[PDB]
Amino acid sequence: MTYKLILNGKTLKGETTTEAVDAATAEKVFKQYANDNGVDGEWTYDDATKTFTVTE
Repeated sequence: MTYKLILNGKTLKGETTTEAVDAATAEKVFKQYANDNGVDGEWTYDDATKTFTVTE
């Protein structure tokens, strides 16, 4: 499945997507993505749209 990540950080804002077997795996990939880009916020995941959002 293809997942999307909406990043609302203080410095970085945008949208990307990832391909993953399930949401638990996309969540790991995205968190690492966020982490590597200096983002540290609150997360939500909406299965109805397959979207993750991180917000600082």
